[PDB]
Amino acid sequence: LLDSIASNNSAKRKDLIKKSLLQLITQSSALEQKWLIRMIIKDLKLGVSQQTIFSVFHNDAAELHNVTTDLEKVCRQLHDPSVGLSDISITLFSAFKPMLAAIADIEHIEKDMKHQSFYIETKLDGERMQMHKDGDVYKYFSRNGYNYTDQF
DNA sequence: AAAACTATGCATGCTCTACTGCTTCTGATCTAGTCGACC
Repeated sequence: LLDSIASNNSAKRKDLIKKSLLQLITQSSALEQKWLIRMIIKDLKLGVSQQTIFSVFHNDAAELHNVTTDLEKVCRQLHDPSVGLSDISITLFSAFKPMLAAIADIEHIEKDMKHQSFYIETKLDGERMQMHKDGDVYKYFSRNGYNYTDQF
């Protein structure tokens, strides 16, 4: 039902969205409808961190989610708790969580660089993107893993 | 010369086809607000 509603919103159709929501309402209880509303809004407020959920799911799941950024692969590969992954590293056509930068104090900057020469670069204002190229197959991914390939 | 039959013009009713006014449906435009994702 959620897939139908999302695709149908993407297709510029509202009568079908109304039908799907009506079916969900008619075939749900008050608590189920409340939870469904929370998932639609994309907030649950469970009080438990996503990192905790991933850790309980498998020993090495946060790293795999960072490298891949797709709940399907993490859920599929990490099924048997005993069986782990030998080596996890960036792979083609799979979004990876970008590496960010933290505030720095000009006074102790040299100390933060272990008293060694460093690189100074200009700050760029705009979107953060990553490009995957294999032959003439191109994929573009945004900061959080959304696919912007259609635009570019 | 008188009576009977028939012709034609007009009255009456009915039915059918333009034209004007009122009400309601549809389309096009504008204005206001909502949702996505990022920073």
